[PDB]
Amino acid sequence: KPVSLSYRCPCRFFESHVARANVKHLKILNTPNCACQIVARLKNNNRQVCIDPKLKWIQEYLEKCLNK
Amino acid sequence: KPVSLSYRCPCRFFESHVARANVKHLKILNTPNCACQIVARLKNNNRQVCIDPKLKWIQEYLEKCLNK
Repeated sequence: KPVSLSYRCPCRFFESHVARANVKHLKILNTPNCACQIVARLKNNNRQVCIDPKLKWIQEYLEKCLNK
Repeated sequence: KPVSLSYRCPCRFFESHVARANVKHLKILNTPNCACQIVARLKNNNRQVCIDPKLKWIQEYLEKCLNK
């Protein structure tokens, strides 16, 4: 469900025990008026969870996108 | 379908005419030996395509995740 919506953000609460080693990939949702919505899909036994860009490893994930 | 690869990178060819207004969400694949793999799924009739993190608006998309 890719919900591009404003003010009410798809992720109000975020998963905070997320580990990049467990994250298979990240998903950044498009919200016209919300902060960067980031989803972490975790490997095999876990589910897909929504997390927050406050997470420092998240920023590094995207830092890898930046200038390589 | 995010393929699990390393060193060999999933996206060797990337969609180049991707627009932020057309992207519904971005998906960053976790590669420990590739510097960021980004997928854009475009709105309504469009499909899912892989793009490159070198894209300037992409970097800004993630800048919105950077300290906010």
